[PDB]
Amino acid sequence: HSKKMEEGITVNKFKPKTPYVGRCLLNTKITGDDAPGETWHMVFSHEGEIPYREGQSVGVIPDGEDKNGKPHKLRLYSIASSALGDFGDAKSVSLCVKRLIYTNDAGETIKGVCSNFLCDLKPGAEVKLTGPVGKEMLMPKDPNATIIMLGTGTGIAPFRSFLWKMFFEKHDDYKFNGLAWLFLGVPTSSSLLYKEEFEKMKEKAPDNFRLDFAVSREQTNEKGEKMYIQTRMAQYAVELWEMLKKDNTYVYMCGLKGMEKGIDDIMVSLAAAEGIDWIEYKRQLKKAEQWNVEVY
Ligand SMILES: Cc1cc2nc3c(=O)[nH]c(=O)nc-3n(C[C@H](O)[C@H](O)[C@H](O)COP(=O)(O)OP(=O)(O)OC[C@H]3O[C@@H](n4cnc5c(N)ncnc54)[C@H](O)[C@@H]3O)c2cc1C
Ligand SMILES: Nc1ncnc2c1ncn2[C@@H]1O[C@H](COP(=O)(O)O)[C@@H](O)[C@H]1OP(=O)(O)O
Repeated sequence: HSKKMEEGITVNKFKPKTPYVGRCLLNTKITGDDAPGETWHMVFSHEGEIPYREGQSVGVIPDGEDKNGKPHKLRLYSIASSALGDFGDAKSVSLCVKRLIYTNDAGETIKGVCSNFLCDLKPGAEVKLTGPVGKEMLMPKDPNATIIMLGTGTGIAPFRSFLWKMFFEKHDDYKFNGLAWLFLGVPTSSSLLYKEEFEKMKEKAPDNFRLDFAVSREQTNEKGEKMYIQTRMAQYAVELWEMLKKDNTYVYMCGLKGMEKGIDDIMVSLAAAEGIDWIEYKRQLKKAEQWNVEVY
């Protein structure tokens, strides 16, 4: 029945009342000092106890108590590593995390709880994890699919997961031969997450992988508009629209809630030109498992 790799997935092997306790192996800042905000890539040991698949998330329970002396609520993070992991042994899990800093009502600076807990982690520290969680972002079973990936910021995470599996790994029962097209919206060049990895992939499979960046604060279109992901998509409108009409095309979107509207804004217009109501067409795609969304 499913078009996605849903068979034999694990879900919530570990729960908040009984998390798995893993350890921090590495924690590196992957954005430049220039960047507006910090994003870190961190890898934890799970010794094979968390049997996740590409596209799933884990929950993290930050250490400490809430204001009622209870344990903090879990926060969800998409896994940024493939099932084998960054070390190829299936015993680690990686996260891509933005440090959340804001000012409250009184002008006071407030640090987000889990994000600052995670970005401050030192190798050797323990971390409580739950999950795995999710079925929405699982990859398509079809190894010849056209997979379009639209992410903003940390929303690159699940796509890194997919792409490692597709392009950096050898699998007995899976060999990707379709077309993968990643669009990634970030603010600055010092914020182009995992670009070096994607450039290696592109070199390996030039015919199977397309890559486009939308560097919001550095790029403008012709009208001098800010290069958001939707802005960059428009430049390929005809192409993308054609792709959307095929049954073997799967769209995945991950990142800021905001991107979702912007993209709908472009599609409404593209479709209307062909006499199609985007709202119904999108509903049909969602039902056919071709339009997959995880924004937050
Ligand atoms: C499915 C899923 C996957 C996700 N994947 C990831 C991922 O891979 N990487 C990642 O970094 N995050 C991801 N997130 C977000 C993550 O779950 C946390 O929400 C994020 O790290 C912030 O949590 P925190 O505990 O640091 O902040 P909290 O202490 O929970 O602070 C959050 C609160 O900050 C406030 N806030 C935020 N900005 C402002 C502002 N400008 N002004 C006033 N208040 C503000 C709001 O009250 C908000 O609810 C994901 C979320 C979901 C649901
Ligand atoms: N509504 C939106 N639609 C598309 N991209 C967005 C939207 N809001 C913010 N962005 C961009 O998403 C990226 C988020 O990455 P990061 O977490 O590193 O900041 C940035 O380039 C940010 O642009 P900007 O901040 O210049 O408005």
